[PDB]
Amino acid sequence: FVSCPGAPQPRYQMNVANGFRVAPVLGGLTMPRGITLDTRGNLLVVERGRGLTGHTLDANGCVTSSKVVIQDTQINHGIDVHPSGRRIIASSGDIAWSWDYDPATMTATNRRTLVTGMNNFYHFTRTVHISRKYPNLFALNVGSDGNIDVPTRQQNSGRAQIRVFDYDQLPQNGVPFVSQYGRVLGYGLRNDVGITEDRAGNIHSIENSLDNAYRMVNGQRRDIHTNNPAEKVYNLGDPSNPRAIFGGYPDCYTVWEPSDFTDSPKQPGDWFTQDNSGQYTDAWCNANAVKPTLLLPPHTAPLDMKFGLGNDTNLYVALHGSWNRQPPQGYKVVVVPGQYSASGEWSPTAPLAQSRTAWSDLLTNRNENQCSGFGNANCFRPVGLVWSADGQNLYVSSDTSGEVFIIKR
Ligand SMILES: *[C@@H]1O[C@H](CO)[C@@H](O)[C@H](O)[C@H]1NC(C)=O
Ligand SMILES: [Ca+2]
Repeated sequence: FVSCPGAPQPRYQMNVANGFRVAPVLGGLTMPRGITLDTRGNLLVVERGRGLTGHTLDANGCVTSSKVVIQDTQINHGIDVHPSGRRIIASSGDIAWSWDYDPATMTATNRRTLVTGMNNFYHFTRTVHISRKYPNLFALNVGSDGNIDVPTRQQNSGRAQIRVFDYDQLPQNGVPFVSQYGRVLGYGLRNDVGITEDRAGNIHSIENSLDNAYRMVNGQRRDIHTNNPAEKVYNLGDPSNPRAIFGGYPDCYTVWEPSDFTDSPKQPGDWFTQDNSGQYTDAWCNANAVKPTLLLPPHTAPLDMKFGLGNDTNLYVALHGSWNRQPPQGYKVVVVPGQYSASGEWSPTAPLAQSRTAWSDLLTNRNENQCSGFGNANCFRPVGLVWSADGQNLYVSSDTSGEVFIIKR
């Protein structure tokens, strides 16, 4: 394999790990965000500002036709297909809806309002993940309204958190996100756009963390934002038994670079607070917040993640790239090694404190330090991931370049 019929050349140089090939399958798209495959293996793409588009594939995974499945200018990121193949869920910043779906024609009908009231203008994506282990359940993310959204200390804020809803008991008129119907799976999660599940059905989420981090040292604010805090994954466990795991936001953050803490011995993965004073101290965080399972580099902006299939026991993560770092970093897809327990729970191979060097590049730009999150990007910016059912093809969207790629084994 070299390329797909009729497909454009890539907008930017693209490097993929030895053993794989990459090529565009689509270009000229409108802000492609979340992507998935339906039960016929068709590609569905949220083109933010246009709607959900559907694309039939050939034997090589290349596109043979394109249509508009949902004509809607508000759906902005989230998409998932129910395991039955006959229902889809997609969301605006404010509302999650379902549609009846016919994969034979890629046709969505009978829009139904599920969950309401979620809008904010700061973190406005509403990731959807339908549980495969419990197909009546679905999770929705609402990120913080601001860098440091103090009300998110409370679950009932409705932000920086993931709730799980029982579709099969959901009122047909739909319900507010903050309601008894939305069981809090995790809160204190600043912006957890990527959500997936392991073979045991545990929900794993990944986070975009704090901007412009500082640390108070001797009553003076020390800028530590270049290399802190870490981006990070949480294992939120069983969505049929939600218990409101607290991830530490808006007070507690995760160390990436210990050297920045000149008066406090830290290791990667430890908690820190910016002021380390009052109630919400480093020690308070250790007693009251649950640690992540793995780290990724500051500001790299994970937006999706997916486990490998078949023989592959890795985690794959789309890093959209930074804006709040110089030089910039991310703008890639990475691989995190892991393993499954006897009952199917995924964990990383590296200990948390050793995880800074555990991950590897899969798909990269020419030079991440030449990319930018301000002005022209000069780079593709990964958003969404999905594996083909055979585990042989990994699709990757890039919103700002209008592209979807195929990575082929
Ligand atoms: C998975 O199997 C393929 C052959 O089908 C092989 O080439 C590859 O080494 C295997 N990978 C792992 C991680 O065992
Ligand atoms: Ca950030």
